[PDB]
Amino acid sequence: AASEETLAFQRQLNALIGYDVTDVSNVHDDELEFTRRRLVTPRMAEVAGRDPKLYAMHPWVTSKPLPEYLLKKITNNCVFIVIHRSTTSQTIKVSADDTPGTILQSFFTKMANERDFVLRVCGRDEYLVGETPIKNFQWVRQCLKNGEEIHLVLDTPPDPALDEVRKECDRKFRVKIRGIDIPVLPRTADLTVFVEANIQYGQQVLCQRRTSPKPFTEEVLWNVWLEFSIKIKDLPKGALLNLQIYCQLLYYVNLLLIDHRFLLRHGEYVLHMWQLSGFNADKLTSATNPDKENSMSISILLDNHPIALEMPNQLRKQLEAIIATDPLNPLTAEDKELLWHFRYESLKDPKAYPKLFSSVKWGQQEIVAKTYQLLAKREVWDQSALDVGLTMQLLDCNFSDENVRAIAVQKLESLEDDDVLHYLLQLVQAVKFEPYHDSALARFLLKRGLRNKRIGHFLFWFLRSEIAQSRHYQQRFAVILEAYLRGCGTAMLHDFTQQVQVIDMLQKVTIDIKSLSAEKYDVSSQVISQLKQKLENLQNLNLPQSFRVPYDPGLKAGALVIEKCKVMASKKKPLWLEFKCADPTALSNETIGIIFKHGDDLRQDMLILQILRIMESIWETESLDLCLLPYGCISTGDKIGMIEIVKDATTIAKIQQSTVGNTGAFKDEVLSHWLKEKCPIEEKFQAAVERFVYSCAGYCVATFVLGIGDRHNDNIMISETGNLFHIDFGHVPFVLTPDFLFVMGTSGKKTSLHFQKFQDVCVKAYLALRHHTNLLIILFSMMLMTGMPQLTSKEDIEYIRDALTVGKSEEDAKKYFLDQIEVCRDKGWTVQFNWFLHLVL
Ligand SMILES: Nc1ncnc2c1ncn2[C@@H]1O[C@H](COP(=O)(O)OP(=O)(O)OP(=O)(O)O)[C@@H](O)[C@H]1O
Ligand SMILES: [Lu+3]
Ligand SMILES: [Lu+3]
Ligand SMILES: [Lu+3]
Ligand SMILES: [Lu+3]
Ligand SMILES: [Lu+3]
Ligand SMILES: [Lu+3]
Ligand SMILES: [Lu+3]
Ligand SMILES: [Lu+3]
Ligand SMILES: [Lu+3]
Repeated sequence: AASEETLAFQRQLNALIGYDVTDVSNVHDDELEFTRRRLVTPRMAEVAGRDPKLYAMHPWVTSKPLPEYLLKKITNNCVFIVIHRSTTSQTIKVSADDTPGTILQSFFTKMANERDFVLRVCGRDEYLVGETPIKNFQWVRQCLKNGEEIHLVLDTPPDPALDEVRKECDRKFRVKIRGIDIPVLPRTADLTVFVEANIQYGQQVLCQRRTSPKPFTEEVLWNVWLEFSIKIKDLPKGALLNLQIYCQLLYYVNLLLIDHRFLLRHGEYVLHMWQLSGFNADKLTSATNPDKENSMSISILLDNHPIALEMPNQLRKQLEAIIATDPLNPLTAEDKELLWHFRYESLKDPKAYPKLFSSVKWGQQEIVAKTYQLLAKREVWDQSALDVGLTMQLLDCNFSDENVRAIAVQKLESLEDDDVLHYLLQLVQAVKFEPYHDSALARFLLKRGLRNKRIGHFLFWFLRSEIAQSRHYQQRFAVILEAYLRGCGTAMLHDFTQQVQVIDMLQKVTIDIKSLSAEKYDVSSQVISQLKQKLENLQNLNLPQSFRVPYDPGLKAGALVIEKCKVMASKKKPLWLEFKCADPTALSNETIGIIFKHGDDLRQDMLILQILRIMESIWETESLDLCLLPYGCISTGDKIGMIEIVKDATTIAKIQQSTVGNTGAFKDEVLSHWLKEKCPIEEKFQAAVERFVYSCAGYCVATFVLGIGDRHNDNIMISETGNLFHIDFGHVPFVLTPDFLFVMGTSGKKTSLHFQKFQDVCVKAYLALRHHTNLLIILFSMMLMTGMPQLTSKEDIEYIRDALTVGKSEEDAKKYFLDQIEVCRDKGWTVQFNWFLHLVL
């Protein structure tokens, strides 16, 4: 039995999730339900312990110091803020150390609990509340950087009652391979086929056995016992039995040998397989293919609980040569032995943990034993200061051991909310490397999401993103999302519903509109009146009147402005939508622009954009502001999603087309001429030129390190404020064309004033990233493994190593980047003209 209401609840949950989590149709064990049942406690333990008030106003703060760029603009010890009562308003100087209370307890003495209000950000759902210095608020810091006033408004604190959560042996190992079955055969000359079985741990193969090659029929039997050299008692918790079909790898499937319950896996199994799209997180999944009618299946038998709990010389000082912090530097049998033999000496240094645990022989019970003793005393580690870079490497595909991974997650615990937001996307992707559905990392994410609405809002869209287009991982992520959705609150549950409703309706339009004309780029007037009408059709009584903007939670969107909506003259025929701001206190009339697009895999864009945000914080710790513009983007489904529209900005390519020919030979003057005219007032033009210098640099260094600098002009944009920024990330060192150089004041290839400033920044920016080589290397490799198709592991990943110029000394590095800036100088328009040709051919 089950209370109708409850049943109805779980019904909406699944609607939010985008998948039916109750489904037990696709599970060969009760790990999903078991997990779906185990998270209930940690979730309820979070809801109960959080402060309903601070949770309702989700203050966004940071405990870091104000970088030079920000502090300098405070050479007054204080700062003022315009407070809006009603249509009223008054300025009040305040010191950087004032508390939100000391701000009102003071503001009221100037006019004259009597003070039953709170400070919110005009036209935003952002509150300055709690025992924190106003200088430690994110909003404040951003206003400072963008030299803007801090317009706040007096209003009543939200009611926490809106967030209330609804009511509740010893012999060797062997496996019998019975056979492979598939309904339809792939018309391909008819080849041979054999099954490969691997015992795998942390992406390493411990033992491997094969069957005899037979003709590729539709039912191929073997009934052969494959015996491995490993002994049951030596199978580590978290090992997988990888089953592959070859002839070229065609299909694969995995099965955890030791289950969530610590029991060896016995029984007959019929496992449905994944097909190779043509290394990455997907090949590691324990999920089976749900397409049980069309998929290849393999049948096996398993039949044989256990698991359930002097100071060296120069030699050892060569161990330090190995601990060369090179994440992408493999280890030799010799290297590993050295590391393991001198274990305890290696333990006295955190930066060597990854290398040390990768020298462990996980396939030997007795050794795993000593490892667990080595961890028993985590002094050097527990006392060490957090290093995300080091922590992330311990969460990647190379480590399957729960305790090793648990210490990494232990360090994450130290992260303040603002830091959890910079790495959240990558931590959610790292869940794919966990051997079991329930893990310390799945728990950490659940918790921080339940404790802070901002993180929760994002955890939600990152999880949903994957649930929607990832068969390999959607079950595990749904169970994680459901557990979050049973604790976020009724208010958020409502917000999520309105947002889900809106995108589900807008993408339907996006695609339908795409069919009407996915061939010729001739955007007709009818397709346009068509879009409008469709929008009118929804605007009626279906489309939610208002909703929070998925990539910017504090912004509230209202009615669509049908008059400004259009279909862009782009291959993908993206929709360009504009909405009003639902908030009356909005200190402006500017609309909220959002592009909806079908055709590009926006998950790659989400990953690039977040990396970029991480670089900005790295540069901040060093007091540098490259003016990047990592606009919001959220991947909603397979090749579909939304993009934040950066206001009054244009493509660099379009600029060339307007002045000069839309096909002719690009001109230099073009860009600067466009800027001058865009912002007449000679005082604003100067500043624009200043932005263009730093932003241009920021992107050149950023894109260069990411191996993504060579792109067409059409994928680069500029604001009427001088900000340059790259866009539309689908997948010469970088783009620094004559027109860019021109804006900096440089004809031919000589004179250089602003060019001087340019060079300087690039270097200081480049060498600032090098101080974080290990962090950038695990991020770059995790990105490739979780967001790119079948990659060239370590090969595709060996690029960033050269780009960061590992080993080489700073000065030599400085010169290496300087030469890169030079290769562009000599190339000029050659590359662009070729890209144009390419789009022509
Ligand atoms: N973040 C943004 N801010 C403002 N305008 C944007 C943004 N992203 C894209 N655009 C606009 O959308 C257009 C690019 O759209 P989109 O990226 O969908 O094109 P595409 O056909 O997919 O790309 P390509 O052919 O270069 O691979 C440009 O005309 C640009 O002005
Ligand atoms: Lu169902
Ligand atoms: Lu059961
Ligand atoms: Lu069951
Ligand atoms: Lu059951
Ligand atoms: Lu405007
Ligand atoms: Lu404008
Ligand atoms: Lu405008
Ligand atoms: Lu484009
Ligand atoms: Lu594109």
